[PDB]
Amino acid sequence: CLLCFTTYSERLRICQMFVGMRSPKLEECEEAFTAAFQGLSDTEINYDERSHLHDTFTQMTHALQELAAAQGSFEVAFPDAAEKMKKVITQLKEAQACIPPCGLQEFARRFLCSGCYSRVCDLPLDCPVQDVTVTRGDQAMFSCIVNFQLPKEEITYSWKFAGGGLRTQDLSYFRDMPRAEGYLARIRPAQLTHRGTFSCVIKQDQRPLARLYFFLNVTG
Ligand SMILES: [Br-]
Ligand SMILES: [Br-]
Ligand SMILES: [Br-]
Ligand SMILES: [Br-]
Ligand SMILES: [Br-]
Ligand SMILES: [Br-]
Ligand SMILES: [Br-]
Ligand SMILES: [Br-]
Ligand SMILES: [Br-]
Ligand SMILES: [Br-]
Repeated sequence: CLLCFTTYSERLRICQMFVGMRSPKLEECEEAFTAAFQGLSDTEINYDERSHLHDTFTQMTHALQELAAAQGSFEVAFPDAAEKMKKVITQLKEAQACIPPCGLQEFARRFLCSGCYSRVCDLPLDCPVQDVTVTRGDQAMFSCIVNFQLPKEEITYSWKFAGGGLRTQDLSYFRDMPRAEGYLARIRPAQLTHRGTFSCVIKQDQRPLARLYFFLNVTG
C-alpha cells in the first residue's frame, strides 16, 4: 500500500533527508523503503477505509522526516514503519462479505493495494429465475429483494415483462412495464395472459445493481 498512498516525490524527499540531496546511497535508500513494505504490497482493505489509511500514511511520512532530520538510519526506520502500518491495517474495519449469486455489492467493495484500485465481487448482474406458481384468479406478488446491502440514495426499480409463457432472461423478449414501480409488484388477478417472465432491474441513479427474474406459471 506504500505505492498507493505515498507519491514518488514524498519518498524521494524522505530518502534525501536521510542520506543527502545527491548522495550515492540515495538509490539503496529507495529500495530499502519499498522493500520494507513489500509484504503490504498485495493487501486488500475495506474501500470505506481507504481515506483513513491514506491519512495514516501521510502521518507516516512526517514521522519518517523527523526521524531522518534527527540522524537515524533508514535501514531500521523503514521496517519499523512498515510493521506499524501493518498493525494499523490489521485494525481497520472489514468490508462486507460477498453474497452469492448475483449483484453489484457496493458494501463489499475493496481497495487492492496491488494495482491501487477498487473492486466489487465478480458476480453476474442477472439473478437466477424464481419460479412462482399461482392459479387463475389468484393474486401474485413479486418481491424485488436481494440478499446484499443496497445504497440508500437514488435507488429505483424498473419492471419488464416477457410474455408468451417464456421462462427467459434474454432481454430481447422483454418490454417495459411502466405501471409497476417500487420493489413490490402485484398482479390482481393473475390470468393466463400473464404467463411469462417478469423482471425487476434495481438501479442506483442510472447504473444497474441487479436484475431479478420471476417466471409466473399460471395454472388453469
Ligand atoms: Br484516498
Ligand atoms: Br534508527
Ligand atoms: Br475487507
Ligand atoms: Br449508502
Ligand atoms: Br422505483
Ligand atoms: Br421457456
Ligand atoms: Br418497452
Ligand atoms: Br405496464
Ligand atoms: Br408496496
Ligand atoms: Br438493465
